Amino acid sequence: GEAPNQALLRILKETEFKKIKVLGSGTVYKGLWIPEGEKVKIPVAIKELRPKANKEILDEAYVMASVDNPHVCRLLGICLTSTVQLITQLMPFGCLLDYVREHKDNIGSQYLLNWCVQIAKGMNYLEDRRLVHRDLAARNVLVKTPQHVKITDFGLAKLVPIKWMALESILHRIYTHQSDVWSYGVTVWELMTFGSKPYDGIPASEISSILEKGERLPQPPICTIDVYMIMVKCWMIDADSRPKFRELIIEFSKMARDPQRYLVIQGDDMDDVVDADEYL
Ligand SMILES: CC(C)(C)Cn1c(N)nc2ccc(-c3[nH]c(C(C)(C)C)nc3-c3ccc(F)cc3)nc21
Repeated sequence: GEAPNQALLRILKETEFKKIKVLGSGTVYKGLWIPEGEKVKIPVAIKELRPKANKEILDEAYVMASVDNPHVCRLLGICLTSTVQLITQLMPFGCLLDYVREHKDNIGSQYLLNWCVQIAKGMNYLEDRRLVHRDLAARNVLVKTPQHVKITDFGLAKLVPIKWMALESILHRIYTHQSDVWSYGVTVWELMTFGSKPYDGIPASEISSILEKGERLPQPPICTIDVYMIMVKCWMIDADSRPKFRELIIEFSKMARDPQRYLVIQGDDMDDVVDADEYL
């Protein structure tokens, strides 16, 4: 009744790509990928490890290779040199959490609402593929262009960050697609607050209890009650009361159609290069 995962895992020669710049510390690189004998150049992020966490990175690669959706990060390949190197599409504008901090005084309602739509789209795809993220958060969304974000970090993904977790996750390490909706709510509240830290200062030992008291994250200043309503439904203790990712797509799309009705915001060589999203 479960279908066979016929995703392909592509092994790359170290020959086939070049590092260019360090993006962070294993270690991730901006780099270019020339497929073998194809006359295309593909901007990539390359993660070469530096151990028995070799099991952890293969799980990520397994997951990343089995997804294909415009709002989830796909594996381009792996390279089994003396360390494991994973190759994936370069997300030029970094991670949405940093981006919303760096650009807050020029992010408008249309962008925020569209990010909410794209993230719900990605998350709904993971649901389709009977996949649970378990670590949805603003830090784990990357920005290809400002008009185009993708869900990432598939370490935790299955077929810790207490301040992002459904209550049933905090209590009984339970995890659903509805557990992910709760984290979707926190993520939106991150965006809606231009990168504020949830429950700032509250020690995470208390988080489980305050939520039992019925407390939740406050309504961000830019948020109409319509938007905040939606965030609050993602945080029902009754997980079947929370909204479905397909419904969040619909709701935020409705609003994206008239964004200023729903968010009130003061002031509304490189020759053969092909973007990964066009390399099939
Ligand atoms: C993080 C950044 C936004 C500042 C840099 N960055 C940009 N700009 N695009 C990116 C795309 C991917 C990654 C990336 N991050 C990680 C950590 C978080 C495990 C360290 N692993 C990978 C990676 C996963 C699979 C793979 F095949 C190749 C790389 N980083 C990217």
